Amino acid sequence: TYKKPTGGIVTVRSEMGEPIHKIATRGVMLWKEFDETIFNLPKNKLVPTLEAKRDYIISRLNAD
Repeated sequence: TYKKPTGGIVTVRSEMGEPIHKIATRGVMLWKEFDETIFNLPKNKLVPTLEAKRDYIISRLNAD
């Protein structure tokens, strides 16, 4: 559950960085995708990454 949705459940980090066991829904799968590609990034890389992705982020948030 750290790598991929195993039997319909998957691990996503909390606000604080604590692992939580959530159903691998589109919403939670978005969450896990953002943990890998956004929330891990350092604060000197975060904001220039968001503005670069702005389109893709808004389409997923609105959709999923």
